[PDB]
Amino acid sequence: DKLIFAVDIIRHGDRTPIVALPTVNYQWQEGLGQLTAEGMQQEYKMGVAFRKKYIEESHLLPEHYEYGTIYVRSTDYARTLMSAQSLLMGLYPPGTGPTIPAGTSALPHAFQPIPVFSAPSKYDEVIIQQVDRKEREKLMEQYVFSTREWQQKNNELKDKYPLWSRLTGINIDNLGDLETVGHTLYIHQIHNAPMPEGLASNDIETIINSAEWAFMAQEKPQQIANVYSSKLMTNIADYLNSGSMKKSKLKYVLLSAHATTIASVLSFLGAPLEKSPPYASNVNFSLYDNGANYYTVKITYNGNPVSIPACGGSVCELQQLINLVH
Amino acid sequence: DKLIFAVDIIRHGDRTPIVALPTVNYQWQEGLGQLTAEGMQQEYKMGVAFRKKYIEESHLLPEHYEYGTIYVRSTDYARTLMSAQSLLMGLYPPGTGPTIPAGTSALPHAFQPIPVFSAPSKYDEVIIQQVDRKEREKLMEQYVFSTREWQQKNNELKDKYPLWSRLTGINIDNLGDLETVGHTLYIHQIHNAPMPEGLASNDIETIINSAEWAFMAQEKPQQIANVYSSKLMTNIADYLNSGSMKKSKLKYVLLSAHATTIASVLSFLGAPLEKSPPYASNVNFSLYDNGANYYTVKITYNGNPVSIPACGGSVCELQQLINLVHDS
Ligand SMILES: Nc1ncnc2c1ncn2[C@@H]1O[C@H](COP(=O)(O)O)[C@@H](O)[C@H]1O
Ligand SMILES: Nc1ncnc2c1ncn2[C@@H]1O[C@H](COP(=O)(O)O)[C@@H](O)[C@H]1O
Repeated sequence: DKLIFAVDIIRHGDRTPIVALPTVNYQWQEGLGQLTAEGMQQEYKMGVAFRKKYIEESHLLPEHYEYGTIYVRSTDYARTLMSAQSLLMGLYPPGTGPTIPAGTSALPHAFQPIPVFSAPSKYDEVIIQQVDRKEREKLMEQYVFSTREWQQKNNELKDKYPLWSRLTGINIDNLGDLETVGHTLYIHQIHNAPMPEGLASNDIETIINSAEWAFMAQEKPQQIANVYSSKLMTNIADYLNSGSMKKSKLKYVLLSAHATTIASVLSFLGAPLEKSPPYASNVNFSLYDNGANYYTVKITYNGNPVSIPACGGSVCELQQLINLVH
Repeated sequence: DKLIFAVDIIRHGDRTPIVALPTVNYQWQEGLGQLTAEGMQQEYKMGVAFRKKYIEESHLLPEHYEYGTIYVRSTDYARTLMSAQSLLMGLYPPGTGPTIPAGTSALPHAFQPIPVFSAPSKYDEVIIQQVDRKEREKLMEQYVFSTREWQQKNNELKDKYPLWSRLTGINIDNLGDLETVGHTLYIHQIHNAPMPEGLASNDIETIINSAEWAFMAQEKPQQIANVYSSKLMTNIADYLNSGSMKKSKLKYVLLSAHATTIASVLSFLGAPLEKSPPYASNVNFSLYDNGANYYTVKITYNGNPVSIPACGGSVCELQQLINLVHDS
């Protein structure tokens, strides 16, 4: 069994919060929504593991970056572009960069430039499907807000939304409003950033564990995942199909996505996540040739086999995967 | 007189041809139209120059990379993307990059990741204005192919187009077919790549110089420059207008464009070029604060004062330049 193509959806590394809490004065040094140094090392080390897997152990890619062989597309965010640059620095590190005729390295420490292509979210033909605000609310009310367990979570904390709106500073009427706050509190935890004064230790975990839950409840439904990840899955499907033909120089596609991208894909494959994708997460698609024209795709999420119902496990036949997309 | 904002448009570094010559057994290792080791080095050197100007001498930007202060935008190409990456290694070099709490560098050699934002040509609200090759033909037909200089040049050369077609292995029917050929031969010259056997040195030099000439003749007419450069120039005027207000952290915009971008921007401003911008060329807008709400914008090409007729010189007043842009 030979590795003849691979697709990596990754998440960006450790980041600053999107919103500041209006009752905490905390200057985030890196800015809002920005890759932290920790995040740069998280992605770099996932790059080294990729090097070991794709170049040392398999030979799927050469030792030094070659034209035609890899494609890297990011979303229209600083943090995914910078996560992508960090990771490729691990995949093709300094020492492997090109050199001028005379013989000395073209860039300091012989770093290797690799292009990270990208499009605005509204013009993205590869990763992101735009969906109108009004139409997501239509979907969200139908497949999620509707559900027994959404209702019951809301109902458990349908009275502390007053106390938390005051202490948080950003007002909370329903669980959806709570998601955005809990994620910011989670990041405050990781970086030892100050919490809203008066907010109980016990209430912190609640808002965090509730924010994760609610975020994941909105990816779980396959109907949602189909609207949001069809384009992306049609594209990965086609990449793998063209990989199987063994004509094209192209062996590897790296997509610099986020948590939603990863959770929407797995939910699409009928393996929705209970837990949030960590920083530096990857869904991986490995195309194997058995030498007898039996093309298999092994899908893994942070190293663990994903079990696709439509394939009865982590191994899909190539056409089984294309069918499941269609 | 303090510098408070700047915009650089750059051409990428040294590259391989777009089109190999089918009559030459020579293989470009980087791929077609890709950035070379020399080109990376050229873009890096300009980063050092930019660091010295914008960080050491000027204090426009800080010593270590700081959120919200720079915006880097590239066209939808490996060469422009890899050029910015390279330049940015000069502007914020290894040793200046972030450090984890344990205190080791977060990337090897303390490298400074800087995001290069981008859009495909047909989705690009900043740099490139998309013109279907149909509408380009009416512009050329109206403003370029109608000029006697264009038709004289073509008449001088067309008798040799059959011979050049065979020898280069590229179909040459008109002066514009010859432009790609001439660019490829120039690139062969730079890299000592072998020439098509029989193709006379005199003819090699005519084909190159005539290719350059037809290239710039297509960028020359201001009316052409208004179609391609209005959007990019409304954006550059807007970045500059924001800078005068001094509310934003933003101080520096890097646009990783190509020769067409540089030639078309100067043409838009009434200072069309005679000669193709060399690799790692730049056009620079520097916003100056006279100290009492009088903003000037000094415009240079490769460090040299561009003389804009509407401004009577290389220096415009900020609103005079915004009006010049709006005029189109
Ligand atoms: N741990 C989490 N808890 C709650 N929401 C999350 C979490 N991780 C990601 N999200 C959601 O995913 C969005 C984009 O994630 P990302 O760009 O990967 O940081 C965030 O704005 C949240 O809405
Ligand atoms: N010396 C030259 N001779 C002919 N065309 C040129 C020359 N320099 C630049 N160009 C044109 O500019 C196009 C794109 O510029 P760039 O991407 O900067 O190399 C080329 O494909 C040519 O049409």
